Amino acid sequence: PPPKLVLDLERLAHVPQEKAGPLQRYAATIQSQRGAYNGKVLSIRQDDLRTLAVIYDQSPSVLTEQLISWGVLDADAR
Repeated sequence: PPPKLVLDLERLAHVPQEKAGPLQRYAATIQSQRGAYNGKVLSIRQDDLRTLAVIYDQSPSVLTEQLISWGVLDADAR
């Protein structure tokens, strides 16, 4: 059972939008589809990580490492 993929929306909003752009919009799209827009965090699907990976032309694991270093993802997602 893969550990949760919980995004820190606060920190994600603060990362240079030249790198976090696509991730920010992806997260906003989920908030829209869910109808839930207010919240400090946002848990996303394992599928989304694999989708995001492609967007960034990286392995899911390597994208995870980057997200962790941005503080957007907790170290608990390994």
